[PDB]
Amino acid sequence: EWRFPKSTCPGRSLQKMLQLNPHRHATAGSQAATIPNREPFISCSQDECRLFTLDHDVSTPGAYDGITWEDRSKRRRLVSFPLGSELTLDNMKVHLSGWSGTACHDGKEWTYATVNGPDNSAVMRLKYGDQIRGSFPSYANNILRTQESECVCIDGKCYIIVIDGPAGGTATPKVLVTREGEVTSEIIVTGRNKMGEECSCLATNRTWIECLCRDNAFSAKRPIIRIDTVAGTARGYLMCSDTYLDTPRPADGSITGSCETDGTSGGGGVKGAFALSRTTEATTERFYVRTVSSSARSGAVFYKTTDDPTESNNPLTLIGTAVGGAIPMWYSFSFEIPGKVCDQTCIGLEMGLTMGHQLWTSNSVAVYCVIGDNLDWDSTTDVVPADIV
Amino acid sequence: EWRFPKSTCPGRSLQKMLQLNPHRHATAGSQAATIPNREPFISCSQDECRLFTLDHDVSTPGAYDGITWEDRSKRRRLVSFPLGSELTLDNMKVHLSGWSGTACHDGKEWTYATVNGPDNSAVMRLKYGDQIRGSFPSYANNILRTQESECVCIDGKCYIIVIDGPAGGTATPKVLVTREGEVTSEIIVTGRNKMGEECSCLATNRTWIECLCRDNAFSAKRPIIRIDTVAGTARGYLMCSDTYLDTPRPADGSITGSCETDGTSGGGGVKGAFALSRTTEATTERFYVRTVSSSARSGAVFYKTTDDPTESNNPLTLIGTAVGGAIPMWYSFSFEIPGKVCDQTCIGLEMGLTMGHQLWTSNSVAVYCVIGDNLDWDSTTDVVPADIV
Amino acid sequence: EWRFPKSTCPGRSLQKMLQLNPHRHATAGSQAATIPNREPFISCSQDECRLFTLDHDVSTPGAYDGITWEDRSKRRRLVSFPLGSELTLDNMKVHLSGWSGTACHDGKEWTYATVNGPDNSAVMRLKYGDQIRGSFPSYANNILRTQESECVCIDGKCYIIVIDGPAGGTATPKVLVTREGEVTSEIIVTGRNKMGEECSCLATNRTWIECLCRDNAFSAKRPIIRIDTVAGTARGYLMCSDTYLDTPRPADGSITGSCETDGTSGGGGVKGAFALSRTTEATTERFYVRTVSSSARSGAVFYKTTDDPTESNNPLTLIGTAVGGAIPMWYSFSFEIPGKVCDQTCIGLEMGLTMGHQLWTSNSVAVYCVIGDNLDWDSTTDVVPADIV
Amino acid sequence: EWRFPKSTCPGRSLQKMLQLNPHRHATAGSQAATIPNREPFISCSQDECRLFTLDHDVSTPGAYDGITWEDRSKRRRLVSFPLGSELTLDNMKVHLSGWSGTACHDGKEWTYATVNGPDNSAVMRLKYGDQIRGSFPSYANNILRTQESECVCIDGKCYIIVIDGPAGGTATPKVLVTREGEVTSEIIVTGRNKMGEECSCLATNRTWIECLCRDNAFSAKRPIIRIDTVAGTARGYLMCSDTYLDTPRPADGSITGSCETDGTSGGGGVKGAFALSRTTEATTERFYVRTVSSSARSGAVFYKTTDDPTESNNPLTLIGTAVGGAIPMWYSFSFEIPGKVCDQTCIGLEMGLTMGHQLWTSNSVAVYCVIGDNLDWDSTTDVVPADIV
Ligand SMILES: CCC(CC)[C@H](NC(C)=O)[C@@H]1[C@H](O)[C@@H](C(=O)O)C[C@H]1NC(=N)N
Ligand SMILES: CCC(CC)[C@H](NC(C)=O)[C@@H]1[C@H](O)[C@@H](C(=O)O)C[C@H]1NC(=N)N
Ligand SMILES: CCC(CC)[C@H](NC(C)=O)[C@@H]1[C@H](O)[C@@H](C(=O)O)C[C@H]1NC(=N)N
Ligand SMILES: CCC(CC)[C@H](NC(C)=O)[C@@H]1[C@H](O)[C@@H](C(=O)O)C[C@H]1NC(=N)N
Ligand SMILES: *[C@@H]1O[C@H](CO)[C@@H](O)[C@H](O)[C@H]1NC(C)=O
Ligand SMILES: *[C@@H]1O[C@H](CO)[C@@H](O)[C@H](O)[C@H]1NC(C)=O
Ligand SMILES: *[C@@H]1O[C@H](CO)[C@@H](O)[C@H](O)[C@H]1NC(C)=O
Ligand SMILES: *[C@@H]1O[C@H](CO)[C@@H](O)[C@H](O)[C@H]1NC(C)=O
Ligand SMILES: [Ca+2]
Ligand SMILES: [Ca+2]
Ligand SMILES: [Ca+2]
Ligand SMILES: [Ca+2]
Repeated sequence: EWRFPKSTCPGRSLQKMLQLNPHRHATAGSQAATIPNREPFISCSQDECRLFTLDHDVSTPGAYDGITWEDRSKRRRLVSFPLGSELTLDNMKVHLSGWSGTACHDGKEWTYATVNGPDNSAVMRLKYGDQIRGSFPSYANNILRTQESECVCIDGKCYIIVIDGPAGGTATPKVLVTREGEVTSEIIVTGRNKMGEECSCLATNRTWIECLCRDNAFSAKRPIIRIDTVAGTARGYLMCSDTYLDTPRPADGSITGSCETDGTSGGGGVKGAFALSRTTEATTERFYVRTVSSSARSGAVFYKTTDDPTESNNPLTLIGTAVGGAIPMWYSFSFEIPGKVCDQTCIGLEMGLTMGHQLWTSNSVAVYCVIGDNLDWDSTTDVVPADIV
Repeated sequence: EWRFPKSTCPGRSLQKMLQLNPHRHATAGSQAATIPNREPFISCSQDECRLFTLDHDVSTPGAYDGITWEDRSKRRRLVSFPLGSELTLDNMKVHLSGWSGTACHDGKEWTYATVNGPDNSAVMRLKYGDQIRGSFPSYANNILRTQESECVCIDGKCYIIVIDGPAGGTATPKVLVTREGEVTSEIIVTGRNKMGEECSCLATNRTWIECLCRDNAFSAKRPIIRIDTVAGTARGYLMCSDTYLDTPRPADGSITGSCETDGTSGGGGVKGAFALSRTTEATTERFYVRTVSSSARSGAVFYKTTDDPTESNNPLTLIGTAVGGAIPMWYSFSFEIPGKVCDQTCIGLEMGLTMGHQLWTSNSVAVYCVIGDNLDWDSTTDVVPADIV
Repeated sequence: EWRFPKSTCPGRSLQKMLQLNPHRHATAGSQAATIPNREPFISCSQDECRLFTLDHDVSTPGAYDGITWEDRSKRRRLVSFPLGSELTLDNMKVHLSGWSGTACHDGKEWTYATVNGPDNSAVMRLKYGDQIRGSFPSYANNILRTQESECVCIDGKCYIIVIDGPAGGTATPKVLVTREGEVTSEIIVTGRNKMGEECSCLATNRTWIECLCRDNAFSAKRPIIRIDTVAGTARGYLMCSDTYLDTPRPADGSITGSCETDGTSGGGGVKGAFALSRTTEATTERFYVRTVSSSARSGAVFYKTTDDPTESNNPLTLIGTAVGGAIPMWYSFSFEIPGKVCDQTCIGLEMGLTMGHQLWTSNSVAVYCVIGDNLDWDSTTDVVPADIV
Repeated sequence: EWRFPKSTCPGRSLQKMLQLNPHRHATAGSQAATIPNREPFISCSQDECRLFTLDHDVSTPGAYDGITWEDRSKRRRLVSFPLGSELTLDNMKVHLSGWSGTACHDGKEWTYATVNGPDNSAVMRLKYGDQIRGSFPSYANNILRTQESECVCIDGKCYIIVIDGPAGGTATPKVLVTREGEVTSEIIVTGRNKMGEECSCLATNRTWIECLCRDNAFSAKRPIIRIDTVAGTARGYLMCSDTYLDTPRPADGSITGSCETDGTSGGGGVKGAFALSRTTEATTERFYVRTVSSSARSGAVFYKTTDDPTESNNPLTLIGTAVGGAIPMWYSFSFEIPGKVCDQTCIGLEMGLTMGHQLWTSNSVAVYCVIGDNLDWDSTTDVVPADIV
């Protein structure tokens, strides 16, 4: 009946599943209406996986595709594609207008959620199947926004992280608890809770969720939020490892102080992701990504640890380079593939493609999942934005 | 088994679901065969919603797309798209040739109905699943025509409003009662029944339907038709509110006399729509749309009331501007999304796009549904017809 | 379980269902890969109807589409489209290579059949679901060929008419009896059996089939073949009505002699079609089509009769002009839409489109079904072949 | 429940099913994004057949399609199409990144497998449904690679042939045994086991599999591998017939010595295929293909035998020319169509299309299945690579 977390399929590393690269088809002579997009992610039901992303109501090539750099507008929608379909106009399915998104399947229906509206009074609407069942207004009146990756559903209830407030300062996240798309409760995030953008969330066992977020103001350490779905509580932490996962970031280990010490820099950031191995009782290993560059959104490097990331300052263990440092690499996202026997967690990579500041902007998506013992290969795009017509 | 009206999902306002904007993809350099169309509407089964519209047997860009301004021809067909698929040639499904349309799902199969033929001897054909099961000839021999929005099915019977006669004068509507697409009875509309074009109809409780129509000859007040499906009776009214919903219209409240008093102007009009909240016994709130302009089809403004619209002359309560007054806004349509637990009603907006008189003509469709407490955002097209190639 | 003929849905005339017109989208500026084709027909299961046709392994516009006039080649395939999908490359489903085709659903699976090979040693292959289950070699070594319209399945067995031999002389048709695509018997056509091309076949009651064919050598009267599926017998007749249905043809009634008298002319011909009303015991009315012109394949006119067409020389009763006489009109085909309550028969029209002799060739398909009391409207293409790019 | 081999449908020859020829649509004026590809094959479930192939993350026409000659890269993916859909961008489904592929349905889910990574440390990943369940690293560190045709599943276990090592020398194949995509055992190939590339495998009865492979270093005779799935053993043989099936090859019968004698030449080769007739206990006839030319990959000729191909040096019996000798013909592949009553085996043909050395490269796929008594027709492409735009 309801989706719930199972023990994960055996795996000790990350290996490539697939890559979608629609703008390979947007060169001179090509015959395709490709869909430029940003903030992509994947979510799955027991029947299918889907690539969700935020579009711009436009295809490339085309005269209107110059707006694709914008973060928020009346054009953007949460749309999706069967996973493995290329990102073309005829493959696209529009779910909700809006400029920040999440989605997740509870075992019976999809919940889709976007934020729509002006920056000072935006509204999250939640769609369950075909109906808008939930509505959640801005509480801080400063760009209400959500994860840009899948939410987590356990036992008929789905858990969505939202935040509202200055992107350059204190902004308190909330956990929304939904049932059939209706917001039935809010969970207050206690502890280290002054930031937490764009959380990537995975169940750590049968009843707990862990979210890896972005602190856009205070620290190059990533916030971690843990949700006890049985108690209905959530607590914020700061990831303690010397291997800081955000971008930009200082040199590894150089932030002096306790685990929850911010560090001197910390302005800016990027959405990050992780994957894991777990039993029904505990997470046994975590897999992390960060950029190659400590200053720019370029490259992707995988790491792993069996330590508790909220407690240990130990460096993470190098797995290897999934995207070379010369290649733009922007957001990354967690997702889980539910199975009949075991579940599997994965990391997707937004390999960014852009002509420059306030010019055409999109991406290619590469997907790596927890399986095997060593990284198999790195990913490239072989797309030169100058060639996009 | 059969579709029947349930109590609606909680909601106290209208908020945006999504928007389809196919001709964003019809600019220079684009690679899409988009489908120019007019009179769009949405209807849903328990399995899916579909965007229905009347096409012109042509895609844009293309040499033949200059006929898309025509109301009636041998080219037009009732076609549909899965709701959320963009309006492209490969996504299109053709149901019936004809130039006026309606469709509705009874819980087992779709009923599709169009009027086809010459103006003086047109025939409505009704298709149930794959078979043409019903045929209804013109009775006034002057453009037999129907709702341009979904019909309503209750307990295995569907209810369709048709009209026939001068668009500039008295034309008596009829309610057709269908079963598996066969016209099994006609219901005579009593009361205020001298007009009633393009009705948007929704169940007001378990057994009654209310239709909001267009009086194209006599009044800027919209006719309302109520159907008792158990008694098999229908009565026409004139909407009494000082907030007149048709376009063009005089200033609010300025029509002197009783509720059913026509007013001095009233020539012309536009299809209108409403949505509602209801229990199994009664409608508890109604939501209405009209243009911003009192003379031109531009803008869309939402209103609400808990009054009986056939009795009270009270002004409606302003919800807000869904489409700015500088933006063309033509037809609007009601539809209902059936649910396993509750039903939901919505308003769709035909945001018109045209190069001018007897030139290329189509639209973008914006959808708002009953949910939340305040209007979230207004809709734009960002399509300049001059840019369509 | 198995498909079998039911009594037909009430109807006393022919009225338009829909029209597919893919090459409306093949003009300058258009963005569609349309599928030029000839010999189209429709067949249905209980789940869906499909438009079948013979393609040329090419789309229009395109450099190779100049071969589309050819009757037979190594390029042609039996392909199909969900009925109502337009005839574009992405909508197409290829079933079997070959240059003469038929298909029919037995209630469990599709049987598809084409003839493939050189003119003097062609082979019919029959595909049941995904497997080639049947193979039937040429017996007269002179263009083995079949109906170019749907076959008929009753009680798990399907009935296919084939012919082999000179198109300008005596060629004896055979009825193939298939089960799961395997040819399990051949039925010898007795009686008037010296010709019978391209039969359009419909059940006349629970156990009999009637086929309306083309005599390409001897007569402007159409051969009729009746199959008793219980006895496993088939007999050929010549349609007796003074209203001769083939093209070219002499003036009505001018063939002197008995019903089976050929008449002096008779060379050439065109595939024809009919529809009917029936109970489980008998056919109660038949509907026929022929061209407007008695010398050229132009126009389509509908007729009806309650007489036995193998016995009565009475003129048929005029229903009216479905396609004006200025419009090319080539093949027509019978098909049946099975229903849960009643079946429905229909006639489809190949409205031909061509640039001329040995130049680009295709069509638009218009569909009329048995329903209502009067013809509703005639069909046009509004496609000028000169405009096809 | 589980797929297992049934007795095959009656048939004594090979006859054409269908052909897919996407680049017919890639000429001047065309409107299609076609998918250039190599190493195509077909695999089927009980629900559908699919055309699998290895793409290049590009469509034709398009600026990037010049890489399509490459064997291995970070661009290639195992993708598939419903069998009968043409090979266009919107029809494509991406399964796994990688440059060598196989896939097979076990009755419940698809197993897809590709090799990904650098030549010296490639990794096979196996995807079962939506999850990566298996991972198998290179064991000889020299282009780990697999069949380029479907694997075989029997009783819930699937059998995949892999090889690793010098393509110009001794390279030992292994049989991987998978369950839900997990590699549960490896079977050592005994006997004649020093080579065995790109095996085409079919069940020979209820519990045994036979694979026809390519010896790329030592012999123009094809290796044959037989797997006893009950014992879990596999043995390699050399095909003994005087009719040598590889290309290039010496004149028939001219290799002096025993069945397992290599012969003096043998460098190079091409993937080959066979089909068969079988009961539940034994294979009763085998059907083979080889090129027309003994030196170039051109033409295709069918043969048959009732002898044991590992024992008898008798020449095979000529069936006939399926592809004329002037037409490029590269890989061929075996596949089986499972049925409710009987199974059917087939041979597919990669009719190669290329502009030349290190230039644009793709193919057309022709399919022949075991049915009938004589070859019906040969296949052509009628594609001139010079015309591809
Ligand atoms: C202003 C707050 C930002 C999040 C920390 C901002 N989010 C939204 C909803 O606008 C993101 C940020 O500006 C962009 C990025 O860092 O790449 C993407 C952008 N995200 C979206 N456009 N959805
Ligand atoms: C002449 C009667 C009119 C309805 C009041 C007319 N309806 C039809 C069937 O022609 C509508 C009207 O002329 C147009 C409009 O007002 O926008 C649309 C147009 N509707 C359609 N073309 N379907
Ligand atoms: C030579 C015998 C003819 C049938 C009487 C011929 N049939 C075939 C299989 O070639 C038809 C005829 O030449 C053409 C026509 O009359 O329109 C179509 C053509 N039919 C097809 N090309 N499938
Ligand atoms: C180097 C080993 C070769 C197999 C014997 C080589 N295989 C791979 C995985 O590269 C094949 C060979 O080079 C090409 C051919 O012979 O056509 C195809 C090519 N196969 C693929 N590109 N998948
Ligand atoms: C999941 O983990 C949390 C934190 O370690 C623990 O309190 C809880 O009991 C665990 N749940 C189960 C079902 O073991
Ligand atoms: C629906 O409303 C009508 C009009 O108010 C009323 O007569 C009827 O009884 C109601 N139906 C139900 C089931 O309450
Ligand atoms: C169908 O019609 C034929 C010919 O008139 C007749 O012989 C047969 O009995 C009929 N079948 C049934 C089931 O009535
Ligand atoms: C299949 O064939 C092998 C080899 O001939 C034989 O050993 C085995 O018994 C056969 N299996 C069955 C089920 O007959
Ligand atoms: Ca930061
Ligand atoms: Ca009016
Ligand atoms: Ca004739
Ligand atoms: Ca060799």
